[PDB]
Parts: sequence; C-alpha cells; structure tokens
Amino acid sequence: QVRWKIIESYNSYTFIDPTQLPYNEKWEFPRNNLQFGKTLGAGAFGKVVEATAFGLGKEDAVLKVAVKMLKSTAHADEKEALMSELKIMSHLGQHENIVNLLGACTHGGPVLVITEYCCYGDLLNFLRRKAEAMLRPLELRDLLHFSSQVAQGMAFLASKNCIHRDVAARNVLLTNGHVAKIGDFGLARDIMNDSNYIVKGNARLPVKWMAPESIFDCVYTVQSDVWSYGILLWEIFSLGLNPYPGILVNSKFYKLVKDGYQMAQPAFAPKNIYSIMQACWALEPTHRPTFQQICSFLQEQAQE
Ligand SMILES: COc1ccc(Nc2ncc3c(n2)n([C@H]2CC[C@H](O)CC2)c(=O)n3C)c(C)c1
Repeated sequence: QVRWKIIESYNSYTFIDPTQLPYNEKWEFPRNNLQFGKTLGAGAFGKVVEATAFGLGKEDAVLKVAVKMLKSTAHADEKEALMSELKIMSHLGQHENIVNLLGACTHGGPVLVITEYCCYGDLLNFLRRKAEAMLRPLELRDLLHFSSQVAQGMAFLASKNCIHRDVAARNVLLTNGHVAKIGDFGLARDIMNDSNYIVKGNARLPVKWMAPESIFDCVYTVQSDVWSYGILLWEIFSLGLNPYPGILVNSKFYKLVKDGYQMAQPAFAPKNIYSIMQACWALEPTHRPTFQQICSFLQEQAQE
C-alpha cells in the first residue's frame, strides 16, 4: 500500500486504531460554503480539487483549500478508504509540516475531506524548474530547510506510530513561505499513469524509493520510511533527478539493491548530507537512524 497507517508498538503506544472507530462530527463543514475550482490531481478512485471555503474554523476565514472526494469508479471499499484517511487525520492532530485536516462534509451528499491547500505545488517539479531556470536561485539553506521540514513531519508521524509508505519528492508539497508539508496523497495522486509506480501483480509500487525489506518481504515500518527519506534527500540534493539515473527497474535492479548498491553523492550535497543518505540506506533496518536523530543532525548542518 501507499497510504498512511497506524501500527502497534511495544516510546509511543497505540491505544486505539482510529480507522476502526466512528468519525468525529466536530469536523463537519457545510458543503454549500465551498466553491469549487480546478482539479489538482486524481487517482483511480479519488480526486483533489481546489476550492474557496467560506467561514471555515475558529477565525471564520475565507480561504483556498484542497478538497478530496471520490470519482464515479468508487464503490464501498473506496468510500471506506477515504473515511479511514479522514479518521487518521482527525486522530493525529496538527503539525506545521503536515497537510492539516480542516473539515469534512460527510452528510447531504458525497463525502468531502477538506485539507490545507499548498500554493507552490510539489517539491519535485519545484526543484526541476529552479534547476533549469535561464536567469531567486536556490541556496544550500533552502535545501537544508526542505530536508529539515520533511524530517520534522516524519518525526511527528513516527511519534504517533504512523507509517507513511510513499516518501518521495513528488509527495512533498510547498506552501506559503515555500514551507514543506507531507500528507497522505495515495487516493488522489495519479499512480496509474506514472511509470515510477511499477506493476507488481495487482499493485503499483514506487520501487526506486522502497527499502529492500518492503519490496521483497512487504514489511513496512518507521525504518522503511527512513530508507525512502534517504532517497528523497538524494532527489533534493540532485535538484530533482530520477533515482538510480538511467537504470531500469528489472531483475538486475533488485539484485543491485539487495547486494548493497547505493547511488553516488548528488552534485549539491555536502559530504555530511550524503552521510545521512548512506545511514538511511543501511541494509539492516535497526542500523538506520531515527527521524529524531536526522532532525538533530540536520539542525547542526544548518547552524554550522
Ligand atoms: C501539480 O500541481 C500542483 C500540485 C499540488 C498542488 N497543491 C496541493 N495542495 C493540497 C493538496 C494537493 N496539492 N494534493 C495532491 C494533488 C496532486 C499531486 O500530485 C499530489 C498532491 C492533495 O491531495 N492535497 C490535499 C498544487 C496547487 C498544484
């Protein structure tokens, strides 16, 4: 899967599985107070559309928001998956580096999940456009900020025993001040038409971002998200190159990663940042750093 999930842990303790419980009606917002605009993206069974929400929250704000909803192809299972994502977001609480839940419309029509709108789009496209500019250029401080902001969002999910399962620059969004935010985009992102999601039976998996234990054993842990985060750092510090450049996803690829092959240091990564990627890429999951350890070390690189 490529959706967020709450797991059990015996640091942080899982008392409840929010997906297995009813929805908290405190998030209910009137659907007629939404004015829809353009579609931001769509998956096989869901889509995300920009909207203006009129009188949303404590401050009765009028703001641009992102609204998730089902497509015509969706049945009971897809409706459950959207409700499940809504239940997870209501449980986790707010964080500055997460695409926060703002409201929901679960009555009087199709289910709508209202979240923060990220005005600058995805990080991957942003890096690519900045890298190719003919002419404010990116600085190392900007790249360190993106890296730190994602690590803080990931340390927040880990503290809540929540696994991400699709860490990648395409899944990092940039909001006001070019601040990075992560979110669960599995239901609304275009997986079917993106060749980075490899056909593996009935699943489509982002194989170049996955930890060896995830591709081979279907094991997903906070440590497997750490591996993907190392791939994301490589994307940030190469300014958006495709991982394992020019290497096709086939049997030789799986053999290379199984055998400990690692991508070369990217062009804009200082040696200390490359050392974080190498640590994320330890074959033994317990030898990888935690997201809190990454946050602490990134803070040292920003200061010095
Ligand atoms: C390409 O142009 C882009 C991309 C993203 C945004 N902003 C954005 N804000 C909030 C979002 C969001 N997108 N999405 C998806 C959209 C498809 C994308 O592939 C993944 C993220 C969400 O699910 N929420 C909650 C914009 C304004 C332009």
